[PDB]
Amino acid sequence: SRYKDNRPLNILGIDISKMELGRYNLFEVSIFLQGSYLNPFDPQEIDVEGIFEDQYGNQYRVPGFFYQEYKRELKNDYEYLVPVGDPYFKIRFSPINIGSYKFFIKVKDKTGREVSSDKYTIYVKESEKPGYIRVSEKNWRYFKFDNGRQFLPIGANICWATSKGTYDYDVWLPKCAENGGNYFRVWLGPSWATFALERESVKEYDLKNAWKLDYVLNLAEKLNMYIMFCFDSYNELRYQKEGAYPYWEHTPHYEKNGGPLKEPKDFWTNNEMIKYYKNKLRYIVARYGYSTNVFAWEFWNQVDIISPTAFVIGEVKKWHEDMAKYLNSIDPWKHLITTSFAFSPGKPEIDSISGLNFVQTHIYKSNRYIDALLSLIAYKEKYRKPHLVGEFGLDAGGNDLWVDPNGYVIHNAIWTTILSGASGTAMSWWWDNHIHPNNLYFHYRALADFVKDINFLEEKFERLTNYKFNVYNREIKVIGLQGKKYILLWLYNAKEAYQYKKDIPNMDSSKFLGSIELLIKPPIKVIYYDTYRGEKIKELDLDKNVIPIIEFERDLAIKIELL
Repeated sequence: SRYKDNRPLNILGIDISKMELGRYNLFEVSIFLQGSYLNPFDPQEIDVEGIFEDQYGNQYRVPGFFYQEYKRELKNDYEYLVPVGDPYFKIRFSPINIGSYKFFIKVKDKTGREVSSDKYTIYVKESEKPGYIRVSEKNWRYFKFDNGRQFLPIGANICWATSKGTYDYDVWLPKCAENGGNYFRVWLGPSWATFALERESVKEYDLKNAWKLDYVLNLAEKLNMYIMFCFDSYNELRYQKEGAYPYWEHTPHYEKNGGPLKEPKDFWTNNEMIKYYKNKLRYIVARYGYSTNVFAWEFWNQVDIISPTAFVIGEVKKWHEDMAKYLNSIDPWKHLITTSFAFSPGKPEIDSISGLNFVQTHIYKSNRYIDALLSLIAYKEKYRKPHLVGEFGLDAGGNDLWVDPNGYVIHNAIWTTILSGASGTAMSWWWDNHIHPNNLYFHYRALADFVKDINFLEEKFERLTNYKFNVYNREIKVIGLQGKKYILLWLYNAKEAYQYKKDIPNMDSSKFLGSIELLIKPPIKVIYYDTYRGEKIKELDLDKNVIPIIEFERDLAIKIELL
């Protein structure tokens, strides 16, 4: 209990960030106090709250959180954080309505004593921010912002940094954002992770790592990127002898390391662990919940491959139901909630829970992965909620980077997923050793420029069917969406799409390869699109349902507009 206090509860100071701000922007209160508490991360020891009310009478109860300021520096190849000042408490709020708000601070400590502040008034003006990310009510396959515009996630996993820490995100995030990226995922466990909150303990949270997460979230805010926060990874509950990057023996949850658990199975039902996990969720909501740049709360990375001694499907299901209910109940902004599985088909008993707002797939497969992605997307339509292919790669032991230095595998997956009805792109691994050094961002820019001007929420898109190729010299296949106004096609050569040795491909718009006839009524306009240069190649008006296919090397995109 390094942060204990033993004085009569009193507020000693309050600082307010701004008195006027824009819709969905951060309003931050700093509270200096003394009191009696052993653990500032435990609301039973000290409970700080901000009570906000808009001019319509809506009220928000925002938990406060313990904070230490740091100043970052680089010591050669590692980030080092110098503490600045004493730690204190903060409230972070975001107004969803414009107009006036009133608020006050309340504090209670373990003695039962309570103190509070006077009431303060702030004023909120309109802003450009679209709001929080929600499931679309118009098409359950997709996400929207509160303002009704679509959110199509385009990005990759960017889950931790090197020892350079936040300085790596300074490099990776602007490059992603300038190439159409609006999404990434970070890990808040296991204890070695850049943003690990449970670093030394499951009862108290790491203020340096939390500060790094603030920094990265603030950078996302500047770049219009949206983050999935993964709270825990399976490694925490996997024994050394089980392999697959196990970490039980080193995790703070284990009794050997000061935690409450004798074995990982007890994580789901141990009363002390559940209490501390709820405190962690409260801390996460308090510190990050204000942010519209939090796309989703993800409980687990690959919960199915915790130790087999610990995976009890009914208990894991009940825990997800109960924690989703708790997290929603305390999150004033009701961010989306999900969880993930290593097994590509997932676990229906958990994926079907109403408290999980969207489902995911992880898949690492080297052979015929285009067909595997299409099959999994078709299958998970049964859930009638969005589907994110949250991890994707070859099954090559991490050698994707030397088998496919040009990123054709990523290329194939992002086109396949977004034109098959997934909520966004397949999310690659290998951000640090492949995507960045091989400069693969151009693949995402080309795809973003092809999709961004169509409202997917309103096209009534369906996986393409009812087509017939007429092609003689080759084996061409298609992944397609058919909508009320647009038909989006991705064509690929089955004999070239899975070979990765050659340089970037061309196309010849003066030469005819074959045709594809579709069940659509002319007249139509056809745009042919180079998926590597991200450029329109040719445009053609037609009064039949027969689309000529121009010569191309590897793959080609076609945008058809019904007139």
